[PDB]
Amino acid sequence: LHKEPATLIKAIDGDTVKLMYKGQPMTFRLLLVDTPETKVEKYGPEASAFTKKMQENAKKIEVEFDKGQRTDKYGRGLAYIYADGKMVNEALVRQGLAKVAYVYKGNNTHEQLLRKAEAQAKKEKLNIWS
Repeated sequence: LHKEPATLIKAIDGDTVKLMYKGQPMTFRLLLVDTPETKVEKYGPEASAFTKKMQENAKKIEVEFDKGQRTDKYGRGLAYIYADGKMVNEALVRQGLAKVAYVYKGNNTHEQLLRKAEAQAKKEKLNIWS
């Protein structure tokens, strides 16, 4: 898997963000995470603000596709997003603002990493695990 540059256009929700990738606007859905929905579930606005702040304040945004299918049925890209080297998917789970989702079409390179982060957020009874 390799990282590619992208530019933030607009954060839409805790699990979805619009990015300029290879010159064209595109909607990305964060791989392996399930965040409370804003469109409004409990912690939804917290998750949304977290994702937004983390990406708006970064110097560099990179996208990393996994080895499985790259887009869902709605046309959104399926990827791990990094903000200044830190993976947003992982930060959300670690902070207890998302649960790890079921592996989708072979996209599970970081499932264990995220699983570990979630167990810890759980032990700490953070946010969602409150």
